[PDB]
Amino acid sequence: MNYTKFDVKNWVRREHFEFYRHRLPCGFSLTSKIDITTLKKSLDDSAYKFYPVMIYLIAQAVNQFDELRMAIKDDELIVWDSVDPQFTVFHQETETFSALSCPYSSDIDQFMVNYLSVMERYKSDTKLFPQGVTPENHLNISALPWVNFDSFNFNVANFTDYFAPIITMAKYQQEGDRLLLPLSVQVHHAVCDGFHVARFINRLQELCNSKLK
Amino acid sequence: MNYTKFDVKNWVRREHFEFYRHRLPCGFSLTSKIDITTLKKSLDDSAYKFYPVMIYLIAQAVNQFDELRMAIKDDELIVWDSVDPQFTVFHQETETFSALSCPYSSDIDQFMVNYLSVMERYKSDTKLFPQGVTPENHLNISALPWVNFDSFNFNVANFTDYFAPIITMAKYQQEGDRLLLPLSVQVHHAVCDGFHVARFINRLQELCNSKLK
Amino acid sequence: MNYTKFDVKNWVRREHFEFYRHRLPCGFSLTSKIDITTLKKSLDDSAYKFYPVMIYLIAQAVNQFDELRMAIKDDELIVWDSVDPQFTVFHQETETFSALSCPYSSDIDQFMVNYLSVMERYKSDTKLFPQGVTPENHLNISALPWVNFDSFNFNVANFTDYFAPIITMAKYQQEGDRLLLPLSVQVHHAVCDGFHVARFINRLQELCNSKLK
Ligand SMILES: O=C(N[C@H](CO)[C@H](O)c1ccc([N+](=O)[O-])cc1)C(Cl)Cl
Ligand SMILES: O=C(N[C@H](CO)[C@H](O)c1ccc([N+](=O)[O-])cc1)C(Cl)Cl
Ligand SMILES: O=C(N[C@H](CO)[C@H](O)c1ccc([N+](=O)[O-])cc1)C(Cl)Cl
Ligand SMILES: [Co+2]
Ligand SMILES: [Co+2]
Ligand SMILES: [Co+2]
Ligand SMILES: [Co+2]
Ligand SMILES: [Co+2]
Ligand SMILES: [Co+2]
Repeated sequence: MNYTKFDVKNWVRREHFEFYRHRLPCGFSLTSKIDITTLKKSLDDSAYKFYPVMIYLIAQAVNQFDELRMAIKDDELIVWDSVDPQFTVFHQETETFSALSCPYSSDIDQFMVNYLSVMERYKSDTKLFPQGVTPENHLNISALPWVNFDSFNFNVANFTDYFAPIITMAKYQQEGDRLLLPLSVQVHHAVCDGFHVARFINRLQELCNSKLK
Repeated sequence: MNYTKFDVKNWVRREHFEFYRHRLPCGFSLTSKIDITTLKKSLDDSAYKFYPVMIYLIAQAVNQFDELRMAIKDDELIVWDSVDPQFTVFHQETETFSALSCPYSSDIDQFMVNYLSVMERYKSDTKLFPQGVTPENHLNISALPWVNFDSFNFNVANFTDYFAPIITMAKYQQEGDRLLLPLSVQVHHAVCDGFHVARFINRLQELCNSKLK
Repeated sequence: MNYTKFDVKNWVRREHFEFYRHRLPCGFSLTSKIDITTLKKSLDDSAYKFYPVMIYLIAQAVNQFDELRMAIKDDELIVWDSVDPQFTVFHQETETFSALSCPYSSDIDQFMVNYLSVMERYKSDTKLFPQGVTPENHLNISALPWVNFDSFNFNVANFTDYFAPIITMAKYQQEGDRLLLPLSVQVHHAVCDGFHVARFINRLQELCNSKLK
């Protein structure tokens, strides 16, 4: 299979996992600003577009840390070998959105081909899920390109055992010499502590500051 | 009546509405900064005060978009022809607040008269709801003038079917050449997507940048 | 005992207390930036370290306002004479955290001795609660020193009657001439209004701007 059953009995976080899963169930969200000044220049020197690149980079960073790819399957804790991005697409015509997913690839060029191909095929489909069921091994990404925000939070009436991270980006803005992008990350505390979120964000910032290929 | 039953069967969002109402019930909040540099000058050239003007402008913008005036009445989805602001008033003497409402009017001067008249009559009343029941066709506005914030979120134990937007403003602050006001908007995802919130905020920013009358 | 039963029948907030406790149960969070430019200089001129000092100052400010030290005990509303900080400690070795508490003292030097002594004794203990049960009269403080944030919120599946404030700080950052620290405060609306939170934050800012001793 594409997942491994995680060894909960010998995990250093086993007490935290039961505590935040069942004793005091909770998740948290944080919004931080990533510096995309360097990424903007890399983009300027290429034919890639902003949204797909951010999807790629967020998926790449998630795909590096196990704690962001956990799930309960058959009542057991597993880690997906890899997760694919599920992202939102806006339809100008109806002013509604759809969620699509495409296979992740560590090759940026192959990722771009997967993306354009899904986009090609469902750009006109207004169902909420044009592809049908969401793949179990997913991460959620969404964008609000029309407004800048300093904070974002989802208030969900039930999030029991749902461990996939939720990432939302706003419109970026010029903050003196820098171009900053607000990014909100929302996770379940059973699998992620503040350290793990900070580590994901720091790694995404480094990827934004590195060559695309 | 002062509302119309909305046509859910032919709505482009009908799948989203059932999905966020019953399958995955959720709302979200976002905080963004509005530039009130121009409004401050308009205020300086007038006798209007800041709080009542912001109430007016927020109500005016809500009153322009249907998705911000939805409600369930008799198990059906309706749109109010118009909504009146319900806002908080602080009592210095007891250090407690009350919530009041007054009729909205597209005439700023008539709005100011409605406001001062409600204020006149209940400035000393410390009940939480001095007027008695809140009008069904309302929007909630509150202000925290004592502190600036970058984020605000309400954690509500039950928000089933409550679709009126919740707007909270903080103390404004000087951010170089500009005067910025933090404004938090919290909505139910069954009736509002990120696009609709961004559109409300963009429209409020334009109103702040326009003549009062 | 170390608490007093509060007089609910004659409280100016009695209607608000029942309303937010049982009619519309809710809490809120806000994140604001404290200016720690002066505190940094006081720290520079001393041997105290940042984390313990912030713990001290947050506890000192909480200990001044009754509404931040409320609890339900034996079905009655009480006010603790004083509360002790419960704070998080990160273990680099396992990349996990523990929560510890130590007695509050209005003498900064005695507080530092209590802190170092608890730290000495449990620095290697990876249990979530090395000391065993959390003291009932507590406040929660946590820190995310690895990342700066503009917002933070806990999404808790059940917060019935839990009135102790939750305070989270991020990594501080230089914002022109100032050093700012993001601080998130999350409270239950039955005991705290926006005014009370703003008053706590304003008082903490003054303490940060004053001599340590
Ligand atoms: O609602 C969805 N996505 C939103 C898009 O803004 C977000 O990414 C999200 C995902 C899961 C979620 N949850 O599970 O509570 C809430 C929001 C997909 Cl399920 Cl369609
Ligand atoms: O509590 C109220 N208002 C607060 C004021 O800060 C806010 O505007 C609000 C409104 C509704 C709400 N809700 O329905 O969950 C929560 C907060 C009115 Cl009901 Cl009194
Ligand atoms: O979880 C805890 N603390 C976190 C630390 O980030 C936070 O301070 C907190 C405290 C209580 C809480 N609650 O009661 O819902 C949630 C988070 C202590 Cl119970 Cl271990
Ligand atoms: Co259990
Ligand atoms: Co791998
Ligand atoms: Co249904
Ligand atoms: Co109209
Ligand atoms: Co009751
Ligand atoms: Co005292």
